[PDB]
Amino acid sequence: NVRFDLSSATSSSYKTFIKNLREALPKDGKVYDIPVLLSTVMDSRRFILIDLVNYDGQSITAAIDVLNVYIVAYSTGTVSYFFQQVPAQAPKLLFKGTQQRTLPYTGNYENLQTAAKKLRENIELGLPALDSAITTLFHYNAEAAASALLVLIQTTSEAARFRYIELQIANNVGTKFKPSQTIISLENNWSALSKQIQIAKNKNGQFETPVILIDPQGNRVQITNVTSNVVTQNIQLLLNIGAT
Ligand SMILES: *[C@@H]1O[C@H](CO)[C@@H](O[C@@H]2O[C@H](CO)[C@@H](O[C@@H]3O[C@H](CO[C@H]4O[C@H](CO)[C@@H](O)[C@H](O)[C@@H]4O)[C@@H](O)[C@H](O[C@H]4O[C@H](CO)[C@@H](O)[C@H](O)[C@@H]4O)[C@@H]3O[C@@H]3OC[C@@H](O)[C@H](O)[C@H]3O)[C@H](O)[C@H]2NC(C)=O)[C@H](O)[C@H]1NC(C)=O
Repeated sequence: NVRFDLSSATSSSYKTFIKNLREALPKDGKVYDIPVLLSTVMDSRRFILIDLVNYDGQSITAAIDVLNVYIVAYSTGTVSYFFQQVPAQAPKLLFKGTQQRTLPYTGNYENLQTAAKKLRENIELGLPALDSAITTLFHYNAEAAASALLVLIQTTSEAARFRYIELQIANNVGTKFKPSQTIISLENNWSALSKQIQIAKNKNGQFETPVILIDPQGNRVQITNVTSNVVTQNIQLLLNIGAT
């Protein structure tokens, strides 16, 4: 499995991990030089596994749906935990031999924030936060897990989707930070950006519908075509148009 360990964590090793995560996903080609995910795939190739290891050498394995980069489940090696409403074939295909449990929420941000009783902007990221999240999930506690899963998802799925997010985390190897509204805006608009970039291919680079983001200085900005920085040097994976 593609693996990230905290014992050797550096900015460079984290970037290498995210590159390897991206590379492990099958692609349906590129649009404006950005890889597009598959629309559908056979069950035997539907999931990839990633290992995350804390400072104390304790590992969890997260299962990711290759069609959308969603984490669907994780395992401690002996017990596994599945989100509500994951693809129906996931339990049969993943972590066979473990004791399989269901988490009391779906993996969407609305439901995770409700379960955590706090917002993404209230929850620290950075590699020390990843260490704590791994520990919380390895020693599963129902009250603490949603916040830990929010850390895990943003540090894997969202970093894979956006270079900007990857770099913010890579810049916090020994420190912690709470994500800005710039980060939150990218996460919220991944599907919308994916849709518009694929539409734009048949419209001379023009979006059908604008996407509103927050720039690093906190300004509202309107994205209307593929010449914008978010398209040319940020987004790294597109959700297939079939799923938008
Ligand atoms: C495809 O899309 C691009 C858009 O990415 C099309 O071009 C770009 O359009 C944007 C939006 O209109 C434009 O940005 C704005 O520029 C205004 C002018 O800025 C110049 O002049 C002022 C003085 O008048 C100077 O202060 C500047 O330094 C600069 O020389 C600017 O006033 C706008 O800012 C206002 O809004 C922001 C909030 O978003 C506030 O913060 C400001 O106080 C103002 O109220 C705006 O500037 C952008 O602001 C957000 C920042 O994140 C950006 O970095 C900053 O640019 C771009 O100038 C324009 N880009 C180019 C290269 O032309 C493009 O035509 C289209 N391409 C196609 C169709 O092929």
